Amino acid sequence: NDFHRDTWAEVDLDAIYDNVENLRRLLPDDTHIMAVVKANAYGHGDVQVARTALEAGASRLAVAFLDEALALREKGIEAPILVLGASRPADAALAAQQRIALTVFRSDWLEEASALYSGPFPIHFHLKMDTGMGRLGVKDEEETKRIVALIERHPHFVLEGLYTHFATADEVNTDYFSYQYTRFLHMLEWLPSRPPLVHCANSAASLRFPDRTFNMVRFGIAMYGLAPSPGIKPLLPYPLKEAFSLHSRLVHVKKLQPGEKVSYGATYTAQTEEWIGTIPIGYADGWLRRLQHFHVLVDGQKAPIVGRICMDQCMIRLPGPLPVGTKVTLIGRQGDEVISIDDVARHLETINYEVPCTISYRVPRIFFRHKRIMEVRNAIGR
Amino acid sequence: NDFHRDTWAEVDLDAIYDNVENLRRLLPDDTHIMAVVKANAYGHGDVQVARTALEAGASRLAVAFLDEALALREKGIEAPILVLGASRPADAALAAQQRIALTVFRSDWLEEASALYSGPFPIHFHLKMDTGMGRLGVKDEEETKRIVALIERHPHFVLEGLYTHFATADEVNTDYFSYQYTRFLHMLEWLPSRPPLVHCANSAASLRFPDRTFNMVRFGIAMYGLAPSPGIKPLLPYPLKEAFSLHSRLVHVKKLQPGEKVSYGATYTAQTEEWIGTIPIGYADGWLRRLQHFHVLVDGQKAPIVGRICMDQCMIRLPGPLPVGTKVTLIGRQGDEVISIDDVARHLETINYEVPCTISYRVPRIFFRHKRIMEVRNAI
Ligand SMILES: Cc1ncc(COP(=O)(O)O)c(CNC2CONC2=O)c1O
Ligand SMILES: Cc1ncc(COP(=O)(O)O)c(CNC2CONC2=O)c1O
Repeated sequence: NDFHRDTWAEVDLDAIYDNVENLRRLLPDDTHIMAVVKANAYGHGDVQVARTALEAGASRLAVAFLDEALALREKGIEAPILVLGASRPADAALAAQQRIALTVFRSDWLEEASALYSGPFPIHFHLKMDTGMGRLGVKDEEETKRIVALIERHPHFVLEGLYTHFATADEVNTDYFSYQYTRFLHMLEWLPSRPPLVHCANSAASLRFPDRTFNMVRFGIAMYGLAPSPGIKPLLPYPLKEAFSLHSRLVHVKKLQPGEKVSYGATYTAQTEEWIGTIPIGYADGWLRRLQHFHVLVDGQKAPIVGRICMDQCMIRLPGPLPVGTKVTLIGRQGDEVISIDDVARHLETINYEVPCTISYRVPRIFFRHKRIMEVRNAIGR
Repeated sequence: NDFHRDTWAEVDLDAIYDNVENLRRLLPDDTHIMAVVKANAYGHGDVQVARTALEAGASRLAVAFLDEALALREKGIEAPILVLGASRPADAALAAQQRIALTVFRSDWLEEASALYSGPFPIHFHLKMDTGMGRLGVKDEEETKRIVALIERHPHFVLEGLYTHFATADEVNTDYFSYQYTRFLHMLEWLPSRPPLVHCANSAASLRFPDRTFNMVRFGIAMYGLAPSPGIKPLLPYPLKEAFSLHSRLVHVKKLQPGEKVSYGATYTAQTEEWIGTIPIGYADGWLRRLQHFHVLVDGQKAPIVGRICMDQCMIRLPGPLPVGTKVTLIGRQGDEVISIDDVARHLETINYEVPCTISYRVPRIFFRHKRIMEVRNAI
């Protein structure tokens, strides 16, 4: 695959292998790892991360909605995939044919699906319980038993799993975590029998309490080498390896005289004789306008973004006359200096999860494995 | 195509057709309209918009970088395309072969392209001048002459046009605008002969000063029915139709008791007996976390997003117990109420340009033309 703009993101797949393998070491052998690659693997490349995670010890994959699961199938992934979110009852036949497990949390969904499906493939369900997140999931005993009965009555419906999700597993203070875990324990007793897969842990819960994970963990953010929250960094068992880096190159260089203005709204004004560089990356690439007072790395040094950010490019003050084509690093390391996703996140005033997800389809992803380039993936490519 | 999640964007091509045809009426027969269709047509869909604009009166298209132009070509667009940004001298042969015009602003670029390309297709260049924007462009007299000379000197290099871009055309205060307009008229004299296409205007300057747009207007944001700025709104010649809307459906409804918490960090606490709905859209869809206190529309009413926004989902406080499957409009009209992209931008503390751009590849686009569903575009 190829790309024709000097702006690209690099994804280090060795880092992803390490982050997942260290977890395989940490957890009991009887506990499986479900790698969650929703949102195109948190903006890292769905099938590439999936292939790598399965190599390091993962056995299942999790995705947010049906299309994401189907896309993984079309690219040759044969491992089990669980759709964590909602789906249409009409799509039950397609899920069953493609061996995609579904999350279920209401009986009226099942009422509706028994009526539209009748074999021959089995559909594996994972009952979702709401123990305090308030998102999706059952909350009463009458509804829990209704779902289980409806599943038991259809010969092609199978209850393969049961799970919940924590809202504060990444907080140093475990008070709410405890209420939720205890509630899950109370809620599991409402089932006539334990299905084979009971899971509740996300990255934070499984890295902090490996013995409290039952038989399957849903590993996300930590797989990419990003800490679940600033709170728990020191509580992490093994060092995490950041996998995403973002780069560009100088396409224009020029010296300004005192008084000349730069960019939209002509916000910036040079005061001495300064060198301004232009890079081909803007907000349509996920490098949002709010980052106008941030900086990038040029030739081992910090250089500020100058003026407002444009849709496809932005300007930065240079230390002096640098050659056109000089590599600029937006996220990553250049010498002794480094800009991490948490740094960008802080400036954007968000969590690290939101940063790689926002780097758009427009930006090519170059995959590295064994310290060498594996493949290039340009979404708007030929 | 089709999609398997109840979250989708709707693009009204009729709106885009009207926005272009009205300008086509407002401008002189001699003047071309170059529809700016970069960034997947500002998140509206590149081919679908390019095609609609050409039908409405545009004769040319403009893209940001080479990959966006090659993408239009591969989808059947055969109209002229100008790359507004930079490209590699080594890709000039590809641009030529695919009939893509390139922006040029540095003499060393040409010197390099010349050594690499010998023929046989001609390459049409547009000389970009920097008149106070500080982005791309030539600034001195002898750099201009060197570029012109390098082009004149090569058998397959053709200078088809030259242009500049205004930094403050959307500003009521036209003082920096007049400085740039004047600088341009002056720099045009460093050229021996005025090329066939001279352009300077973006949506703002073309709708504000249509006669001072030489013979080609680059039409962007206004094509999509969005004003360049809130200040320019009551100075525009015709009403713009908004083309983009975003929708979802309730996938869960439940009643919460007081003291019960919602979402990450448990930052929302139910105070009364509330009905809470879950919709399948989150920040990976471009519905950023910062929209946490914003109102969406459900059943003709404003309903707040309650608790933190997740990667693929978020919750809202419902007026009452509504059925699962109820349509929620995030951007658009629900009977009496409307949420415009300008409203979303206000809350995100940005400009409308950024909003449809941010809604991701994950969200399907459904197209309407002649008041009927024309096409569905699902990226994954
Ligand atoms: C049901 C479920 N399990 C596991 C995960 C993995 O979480 P981590 O990447 O922190 O290990 C998620 C992510 N869902 C997200 C993430 O952000 N918002 C969400 O709804 C999830 O929804
Ligand atoms: C060279 C060029 N011409 C015309 C346009 C159209 O602008 P309008 O949408 O206001 O009519 C743009 C968009 N450039 C933008 C828009 O936002 N940031 C940019 O760099 C452009 O870069």
